[PDB]
Amino acid sequence: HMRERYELSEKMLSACNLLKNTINDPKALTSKDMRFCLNTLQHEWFRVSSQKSAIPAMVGDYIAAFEAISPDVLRYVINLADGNGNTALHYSVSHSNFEIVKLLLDADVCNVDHQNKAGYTPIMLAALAAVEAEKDMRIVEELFGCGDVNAKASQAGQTALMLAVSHGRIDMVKGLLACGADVNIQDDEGSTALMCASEHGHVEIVKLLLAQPGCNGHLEDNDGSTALSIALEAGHKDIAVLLYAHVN
Repeated sequence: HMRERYELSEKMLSACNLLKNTINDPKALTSKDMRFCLNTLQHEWFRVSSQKSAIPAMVGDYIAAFEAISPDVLRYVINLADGNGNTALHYSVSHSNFEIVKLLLDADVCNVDHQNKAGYTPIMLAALAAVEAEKDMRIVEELFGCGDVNAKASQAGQTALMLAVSHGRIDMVKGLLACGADVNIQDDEGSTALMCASEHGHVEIVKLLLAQPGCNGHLEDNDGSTALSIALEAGHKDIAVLLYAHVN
């Protein structure tokens, strides 16, 4: 015999059925008694979906049960943000639970561009998540193609590309670039990805960024320095030489 479905609790079921009849009534949603219902939804949803040991089969059975109740209900519950502004997407990306990440994307209702209170999008978090297999990297690529890869974080104005380059992650950089990441975006300090790669001596990353059409190696940070300036100050000569040739 094959596996057994995970069912919604009777409490969760009526919480969802109540939301179904109420979702399109702003006097009801914003009422105090309705918050008791929304808290129940939120509590059990994050329980099953946003823990390191969240079971993908359980998240899949929950997703499908929400759909069957209503697509409005599915949309509402998937996009719940906790007190930190974190959705299930944020959490399952950051915990490297990529099977769950795919289940969420396949529902086609996620707001992939929502930034938590710390200022980070799911794409940004993906650039920092561990990826141990090619199948997981494909799921991360699919996430990049769903949302805005060029969004700027609240902290320091950093993009996903800058975070990837900052930890020397060639795999992420290639994926981001393939999904139309803009290499010329500057952070609050005026720095680009190319300048970051140039400071840390990531030669291969520098080549990947210089190869992108429209790469502007003449840009300066707020101290007036270029990528070339920065490479030379850090003692990375081979990069400095590359930078000179491809800007001139």
